[PDB]
Amino acid sequence: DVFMKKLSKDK
Repeated sequence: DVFMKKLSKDK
């Protein structure tokens, strides 16, 4: 998963 994906995952 991309950074933008992880960004949503971290939320």
